[PDB]
Amino acid sequence: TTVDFTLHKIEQTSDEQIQNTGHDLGLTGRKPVQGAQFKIFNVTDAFYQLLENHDKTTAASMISQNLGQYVNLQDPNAATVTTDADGLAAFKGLAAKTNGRHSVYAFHEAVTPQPYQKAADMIVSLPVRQDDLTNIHLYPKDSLVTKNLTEINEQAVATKDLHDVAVGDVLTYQVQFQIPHDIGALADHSQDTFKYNQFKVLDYMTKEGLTFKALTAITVDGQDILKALTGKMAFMSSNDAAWQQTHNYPFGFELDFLGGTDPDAVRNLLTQYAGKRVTVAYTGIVNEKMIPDQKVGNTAEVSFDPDSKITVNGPEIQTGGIRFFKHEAGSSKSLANATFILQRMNGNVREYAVLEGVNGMAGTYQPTKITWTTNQDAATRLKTSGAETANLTIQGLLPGRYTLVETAAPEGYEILDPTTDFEVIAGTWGTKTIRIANTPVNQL
Repeated sequence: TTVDFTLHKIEQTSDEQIQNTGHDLGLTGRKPVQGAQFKIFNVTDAFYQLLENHDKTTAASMISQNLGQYVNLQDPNAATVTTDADGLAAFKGLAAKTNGRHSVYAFHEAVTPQPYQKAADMIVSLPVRQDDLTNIHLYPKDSLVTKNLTEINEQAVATKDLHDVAVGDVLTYQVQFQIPHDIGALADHSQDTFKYNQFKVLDYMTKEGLTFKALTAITVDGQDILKALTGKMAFMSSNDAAWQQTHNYPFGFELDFLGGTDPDAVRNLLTQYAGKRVTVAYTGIVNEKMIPDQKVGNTAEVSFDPDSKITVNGPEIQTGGIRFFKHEAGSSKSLANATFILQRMNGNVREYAVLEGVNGMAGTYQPTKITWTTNQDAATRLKTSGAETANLTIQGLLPGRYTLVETAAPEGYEILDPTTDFEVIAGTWGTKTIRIANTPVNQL
């Protein structure tokens, strides 16, 4: 006689150990995972062979840690099923007994969909007994790899796929993933070498806009393991010289836990938290190369060998800007050296823009940071160039309502419109280049 195994693949986003009873748990309200491919293997002979020297929990553990040691995972006759849209996948008609013993079956996730890490290789030793079960329901868990932007200037923010930023903003990002359940295991059929020799986390942006600041924390099970790890693991950022040697990305970092000077101490630490969720957090600074009309996302790649990776995309960021064309009234003649300050309202209070890193700039202003002051004489005096289509541009601005205040006309002219109210449109240069006239004075 036989038994069926019904798998219900589900998403894991946290630490948990749901003891599989064997029963159907109805509608659990968990998110299913589609496209997971499972193989099944009869490990009965192998299990009872081990059961001579080790107890059942230990024997089961040994096969779980090193399943490829006990079965040929590459077998073409090994029954295979892929999980449907409801997470469902069934192996049917498996022998309930094998060479006179109650059968023991192993399950291996051969193909894990993006962006998930595999369910641990599970084993089921029969029977599962009724007060036996013919259909045994299992609930294998795929750990979702995530990347989120969590804070801006050390303040929490709503999780969005698109954020509006200002130059000088410090962005906190978090990449989350699972330490493998078999991280500490040795390689299949090798008593001296290890199973994992690479635990690489590669975060990068293809477009300019961020400067790497710091690796802020590495958390697991509410423990900051960054201190214990540091020096013993490989790490580099785009601020380092040897970044450019392997990658040509503007921004990023590559963190290998097992690529450092002391992989074995690291592996030992990781083994204490095997199966648990690690948060790697880091800060970046929005810089003068962050331009409008340009969404800029990052990508994180978790990999345990050269030939595969779990890839995930973080949110995009964008910044605002504005163009003005200061001209002679009644013509397209561009007027250099007209003077403005930038104003916004904060409640019913005028604040004025102070720009950092803009000595030497006239016409195009691309600051490293913008702060705001109620002292109007401290405001950065912006000057126009003689350029043809627009002779005053500002970028790195949050969207919203501003006023360009003309504080001095260019020589030979008088101010026509002192205040010029305008709007920064999120992520763009704005609807149009705003024209500002100055009237010439017939000097004698």
